[PDB]
Amino acid sequence: KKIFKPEELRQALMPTLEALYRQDPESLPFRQPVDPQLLGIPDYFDIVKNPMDLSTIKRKLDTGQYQEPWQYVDDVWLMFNNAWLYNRKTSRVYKFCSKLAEVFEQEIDPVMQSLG
Ligand SMILES: COc1cc(C(C)=O)ccc1N
Repeated sequence: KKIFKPEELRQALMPTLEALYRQDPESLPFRQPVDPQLLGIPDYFDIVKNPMDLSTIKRKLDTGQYQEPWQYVDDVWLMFNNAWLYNRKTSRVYKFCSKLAEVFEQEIDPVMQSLG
């Protein structure tokens, strides 16, 4: 069972996260946590039980919170699935989510092969 050093796991996975952040405009609604109070959407946490966003993923990747690569992958998919569950299919958020998911799959596949 391969053990992962925290800084090596971060270096391996960081380019996949940077690829998401580089999408403009598609990363913009994902760069900060959904704040239902600021946005006036009190139903949000009734639907999204486990919020996730790029800034939280980055913080976790920077602070040794992912012991194995699949935990990072799970958080990326959680972010996407939250947005695809809460938002209209033709909404900006949903369409932007789909672009990020396209980019992510391209980026994570060879990385996971090299890790393993
Ligand atoms: C309230 O609409 C939003 C929903 C979302 C997500 C990610 O679901 C993000 C930013 C918004 N402004």
